Parts: sequence; C-alpha cells; structure tokens
Amino acid sequence: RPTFYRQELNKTIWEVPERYQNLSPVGSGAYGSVCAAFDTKTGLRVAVKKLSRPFQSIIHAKRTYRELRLLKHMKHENVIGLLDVFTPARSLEEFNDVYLVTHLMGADLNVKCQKLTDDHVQFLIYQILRGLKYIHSADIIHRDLKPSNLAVNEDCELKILDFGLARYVATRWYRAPEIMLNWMHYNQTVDIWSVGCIMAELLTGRTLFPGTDHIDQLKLILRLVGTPGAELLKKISSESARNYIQSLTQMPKMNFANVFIGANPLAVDLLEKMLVLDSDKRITAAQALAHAYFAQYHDPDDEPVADPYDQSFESRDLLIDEWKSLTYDEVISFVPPP
Ligand SMILES: Cc1ccc(C(=O)NC2CC2)cc1NC(=O)c1ccc(-c2ccccc2Cl)s1
Repeated sequence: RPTFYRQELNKTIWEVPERYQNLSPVGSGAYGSVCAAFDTKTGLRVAVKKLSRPFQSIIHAKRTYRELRLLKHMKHENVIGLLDVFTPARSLEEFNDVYLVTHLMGADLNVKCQKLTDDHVQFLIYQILRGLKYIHSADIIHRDLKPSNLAVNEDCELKILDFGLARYVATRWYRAPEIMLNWMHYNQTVDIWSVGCIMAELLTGRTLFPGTDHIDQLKLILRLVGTPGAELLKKISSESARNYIQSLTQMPKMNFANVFIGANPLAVDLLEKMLVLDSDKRITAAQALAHAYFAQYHDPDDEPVADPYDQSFESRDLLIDEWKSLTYDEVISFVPPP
C-alpha cells in the first residue's frame, strides 16, 4: 500500500498517495471536484478527481460503478483514459472514497479571442469524431457533448471527457433537439448534433444556437434547420412533443452556404449533414470521418473501435453495499497503462 497524505481543499479532505504532488483545485468535474497535480512516478501533469459522496445514495453508488467501469474499458487516443484509481480505504468495510486520475491536458475548448483556422478546425473535429466512433462502437454515448468537455493540450491533441454519464437553470446550446423535446426517438447521432454546433462555433467564433431558455433554444434551432417535415413528424410517438411542434410557426430551412460565409465548402457540406433534425438521416461518426473535409487526416486503418463492453449492470437494481462491493473489486483489480 502506498503512503497517503491528507490536506483540506474545497472544504473537504483529500487523502492521496505521496506520488501525487502540488494538488491545485481546477474546479468541478463530473460528480466530483478535480485538482491539477504532478505525478512524481511518470513526471506527467494529471487531473485527480475525488468523487462526491460516491456511496451515500443508490443513484450515486450505481453512477460510481458506471464511471469506473467506463474508464477501465475505454482505451483510445481521443478518449480520456484512466491512469490510476485509488482509495485511502484499507478494506471494503472502510471503503467510502474513490479518486480517479487522468491526463490533465491543459485546457478545454470552452471571453473568446477569435475564430479558428480551417486546418485547426479539421484536426479538432477529426479527433472528436475519431473518439466518438470508438465510444459509440461500445454502445456508449456522450449525451452532453460541449466545448468544456473537450480537453486539449498545447499541440491541439484532444481527448473527450465525461461521456456515458448523462441520462432548466442551465444553457443547452449544444443539445440535440430530440433529447430536449423528449421524443425520445434518438440514437448515437445526438452527439453528432453537438459536434456540428461545436464545429460551427470554431469556424465563426460565435455560438451557433445561444438560446436564453429551453423555449428560445428550440426557436433558434428551427430558425436554421426549418420546422420538422411530414416524414419526421410521422416518426414522433410522443403526443406532448408533437403538440409542441405544431404550436410553433412554420420556418423554412436555411441554406448553410449563406450562414457560414467564407467557410471551406466541404465544412459547410459536413455541417448540413450533421445538423439534420431527423436523427435517422444524421451522419454517423464513422461516416463523418470519411467525408472529404478530413482528406488530410482520415486513415480508415487507424480509426479503431472498442472491444465488446458488458453494460448489463445498467438493467440491475441493487443495494448501495452491492454497488460498493462491485466498485471495490474494480478498484483492487485495476492495472495501470504502460
Ligand atoms: C479525473 C477524471 C476522471 C474521470 C473523467 C471522465 O471523463 N469520466 C467519465 C468517462 C466516464 C474525467 C477526468 N478528468 C477530468 O475531469 C479533467 C481533465 C482535465 C481537466 C481540466 C481542468 C481544468 C481546466 C481544463 C481542463 Cl480540460 S478536468
């Protein structure tokens, strides 16, 4: 067992191995606070997250297990990877805290100075889609993809954070309209809608759909893509969602070439394919990687998929101590990457 040391950060005690030095709070992460740290074993700058009350509720205990299982499985260059997982607990009976360690990277994609050049956008979006192809192949979706959960280093290398966890006092600028309207006729291309929103913002320097509330958000989306057509309306099972759509003014679809003036025509074409209201017609991550916009980056021989991922726990209703014991087993069996 390594030697641990205690300190107070964010009005709570952090107890970590001596290996992690100079803990500095860098704000909140998903379900916990994150500290930047120096890993003395590897010489790498890392992000250490202390999960908040991981086993103090059934929802928390199951999400703790969900997150650790996800992190232990996902092994891809454009997907955040688990460098370490630890607990100061010496036994299952004392197991109450979970800490997770990943690369820090340095910044996220989220005040703005300027637009990004076309090659910079190609590289960033390519990396996002390459990471999404991998995540989606494990039957995992982000569901809350946005600039703040895209971690980038000084060389513009990118890793997706906080996927597989999500399922009106906040802006939902990158959310697919089908998740917002609870249709709930949706698939993995909800993340492709978010990619489209991000790409558009990187190219123009402006938020594509900066809705002031849930109502205004949909209004801005429909102003660009047009109101749902007859083919799409037929596929909506929800009476509540269908009623909402009809109550809105009929908007024509805008030609994106007139919205993204001066942009690479191939970027405009890809945006048209990503920002389709009908999720059955929206481009997939794998299809988007093959689009001519990424000709300089695309390599079909190096866009890997995930190994089969056992997610059967998702259907289970277990007690807090059962989720805790399963999580503990995962912590003790963890093998760090080379
Ligand atoms: C430490 C950690 C643990 C789990 C997950 C995660 O993605 N979990 C779900 C997949 C299952 C992400 C992180 N990293 C982080 O949360 C951060 C890395 C870099 C961060 C950062 C901090 C400050 C400023 C900019 C950045 Cl990118 S935050």
